[PDB]
Amino acid sequence: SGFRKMAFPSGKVEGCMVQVTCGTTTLNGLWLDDVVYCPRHVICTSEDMFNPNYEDLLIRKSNHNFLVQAGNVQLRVIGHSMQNCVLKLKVDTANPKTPKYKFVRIQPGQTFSVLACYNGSPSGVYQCAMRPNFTIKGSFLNGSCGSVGFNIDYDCVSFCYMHHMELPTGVHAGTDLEGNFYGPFVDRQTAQAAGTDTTITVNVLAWLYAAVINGDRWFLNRFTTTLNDFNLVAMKYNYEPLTQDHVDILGPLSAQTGIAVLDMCASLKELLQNGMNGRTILGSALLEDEFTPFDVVRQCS
Amino acid sequence: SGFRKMAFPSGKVEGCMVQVTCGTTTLNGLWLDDVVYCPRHVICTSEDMFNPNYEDLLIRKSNHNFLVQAGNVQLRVIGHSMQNCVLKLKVDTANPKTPKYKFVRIQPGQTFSVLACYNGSPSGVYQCAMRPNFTIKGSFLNGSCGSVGFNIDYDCVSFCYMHHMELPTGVHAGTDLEGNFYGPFVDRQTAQAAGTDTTITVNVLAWLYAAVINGDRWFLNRFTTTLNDFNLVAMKYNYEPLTQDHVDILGPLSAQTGIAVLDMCASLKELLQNGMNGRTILGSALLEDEFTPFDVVRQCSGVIFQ
Repeated sequence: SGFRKMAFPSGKVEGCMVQVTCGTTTLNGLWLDDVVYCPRHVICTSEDMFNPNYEDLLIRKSNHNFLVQAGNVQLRVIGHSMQNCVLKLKVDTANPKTPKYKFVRIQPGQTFSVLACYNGSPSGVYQCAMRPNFTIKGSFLNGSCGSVGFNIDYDCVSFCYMHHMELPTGVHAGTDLEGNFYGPFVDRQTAQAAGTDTTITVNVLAWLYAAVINGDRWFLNRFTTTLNDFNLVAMKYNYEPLTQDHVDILGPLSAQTGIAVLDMCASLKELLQNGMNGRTILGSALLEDEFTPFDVVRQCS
Repeated sequence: SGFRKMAFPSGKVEGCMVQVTCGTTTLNGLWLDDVVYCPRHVICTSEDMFNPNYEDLLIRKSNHNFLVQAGNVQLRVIGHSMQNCVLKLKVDTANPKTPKYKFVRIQPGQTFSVLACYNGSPSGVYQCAMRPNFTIKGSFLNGSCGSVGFNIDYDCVSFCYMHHMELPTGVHAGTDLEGNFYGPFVDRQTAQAAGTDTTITVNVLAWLYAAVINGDRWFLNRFTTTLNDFNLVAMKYNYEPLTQDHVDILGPLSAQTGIAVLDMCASLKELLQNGMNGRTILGSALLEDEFTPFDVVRQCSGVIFQ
């Protein structure tokens, strides 16, 4: 029993965190085999941050300019290649603590753990959700650039995110492990607009199934609705339209509780129109959407 | 920028997690040096749990009856003892991944990170707080007994909690790493219940300091209430009694935000009576009491303009 926001054990990822130093700019790096992945703006100083020419800034840099440090040991760079917004640095040692990794790009609505690092040392770990506008409700202080987002499938660490820049609107922009940014963001410290943040419909429906499993069920009603009728209300409260693919994902959650997918939608519809009237679901008065259907299965099986 | 509930990196604790099997029972063990610590009920059957006599039951058990697995590798048991509700199993190999450690007994209200484990394998990590009634609102299932709670004091892992059982309300109870339970609980299959839970005062205060730092300040007001005046309102809405030493802990946050400790209490008093009216603080309709001032300082950093 109990429903908690849970991060994946960060241990495997911890053995990959190094401190990358280029002149005055120092950030975090991901040491996988003999390659150190870090945001390309490590070559840039507090000067270039407004409008930097990355392709021209790399020209005035050599292997001796980069100072990769694996804790106490000072690794030596033997090659530099800038792919998209990430800088790949080849080193002498092919990391002994390398886990069975893979690089994937997470879709909006999906979740991952973030291991926050400061000066190459892991600080903490928390669970994040990629918002539909491609932003993350995170916590990044000065020196967290290079921190990675990941998922764990038994022994395989799937890397999906790397922190690059702090959004002025409080939010946080970053790239996948191949250097491609999420959303309409670039690695320049300029006024960037995040956009409109819609509530993930399928993640709230998955969270409602977890409340039923935990005994909390004061929100259950006799009403029932169809896909087209429920979607009308979704476009009024900033919610995503539920497709047939979303219903197929909510399979094991519907079979475990017993409540049908179309019947649960009516319980959600009444809580948005009327409200919660001071009562709480799973220890919270707000509809939580940072929990994918796979996150609910992982914790209730 | 930003403010999230954050667990400690669990890496150093994952290297100590083992699977402990005694007869039919399987739970988690904490392998520190050449000793494995686990809940002593692993030696009981479901039948023994109705009225266990752990001393006599441990007399009938020997080293061969304890299968300790460090993943797929097996550790030979060369000794067994009992210290309160924890079973200590001596093994033929010291753990190479043993970090700097100490056993501490946290007070209620304090926080720690939990590494939930199933059959010796870590599944996830979350940030917990010891509730006033000595229970924790965690997320444990069958196979989680022996999952540990900890804090990381820069290089030293302070182990403070071991999971033993779950109560009828879905809340969890456990011991410290010395075997002493937290609360009036016992490792016995009998009727037990958590009791009356209250809201942590010093923790809700610190959370309001963190919201001011992160922009949110619509809940602030020109009111100013005294130490004993606020304590009268606190016992009405189920809150902890605020002491002078509790206010001294809120010192760096008061000096950083420039909001006196009694001024934040006055703003909190209005939030208890009037409410939030739908408007949220840090994206939360309820007041959060799982963040101690120490966790807020650690995340918000801050500068005191002396």
